[PDB]
Amino acid sequence: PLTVGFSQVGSESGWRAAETNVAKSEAEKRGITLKIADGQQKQENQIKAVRSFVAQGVDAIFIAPVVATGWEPVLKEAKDAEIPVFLLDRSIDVKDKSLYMTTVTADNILEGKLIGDWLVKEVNGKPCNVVELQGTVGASVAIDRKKGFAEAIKNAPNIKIIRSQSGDFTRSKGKEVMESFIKAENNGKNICMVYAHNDDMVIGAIQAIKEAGLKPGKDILTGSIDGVPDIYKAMMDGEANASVELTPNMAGPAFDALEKYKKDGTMPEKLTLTKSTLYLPDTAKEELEKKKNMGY
Ligand SMILES: OC[C@@H](O)[C@@H]1O[C@@H](O)C(O)[C@H]1O
Repeated sequence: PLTVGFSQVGSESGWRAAETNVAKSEAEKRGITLKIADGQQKQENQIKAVRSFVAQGVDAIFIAPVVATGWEPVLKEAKDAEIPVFLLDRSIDVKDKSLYMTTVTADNILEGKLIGDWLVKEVNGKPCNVVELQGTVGASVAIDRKKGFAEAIKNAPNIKIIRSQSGDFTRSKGKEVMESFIKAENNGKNICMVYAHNDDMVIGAIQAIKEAGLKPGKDILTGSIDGVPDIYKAMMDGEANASVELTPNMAGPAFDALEKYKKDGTMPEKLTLTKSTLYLPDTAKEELEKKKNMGY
């Protein structure tokens, strides 16, 4: 029997809730005992959880690292204990890449690029002021999604990012920050598009846009990432424009790699990429139907 300790970031978004659900169902069908620690969005809580898993002598540790920095000490402890570590859905910045087995993740630069490329085509040379709702400060995915979008719009100077602040990857903070952007930009009239690093923040933004008396999806376009059910519902109501799907099944490939490793010492590739796909309202109904069956 295998026991895996998973240090989870928390439950800040519908996507992460689905990731947790899928981690559980994946573990269950594989006969793996999965212990999930909830970090409540704090790195030090995650480090404490990892230390507990090491002390307990679990067979493997999964970590969704809330931010990219500060993991060397605890990863050295896990390595000294000979407990393999698998990173899910965010990445870390360490010199010693042998401190973990693999990172299962999307290409988050690509995710940002997909939204940026879409926007360039959508506005077709016309002026477009963008407001950006970033993810958690220091999260690899926020850094990368910012970069991908920025690079995609570079040759379209008609597009300008005029506001950018973290919305903590939550609906509530996304709404709060969007409200501040709207008030700072002529009741939202000087805003063409909101780019949110996740769907949840943009769903909060959609509320703020409506409450300001504007039409989300028309007066202010939306581009975001995850493909949570509620973004497709928003698309079907005409209130959201573009979203990049992110599989909630980050745990599956990690379990695959773990099982192979425990069976005969087969090491995984250092980067295990999941597939990213842009979805627009024309496929929203079909994608929404695929979702209650994807962990949501
Ligand atoms: O890999 C994705 C990731 O780490 C992000 O965390 C969640 O907040 C969320 O919705 C999201 O896209």
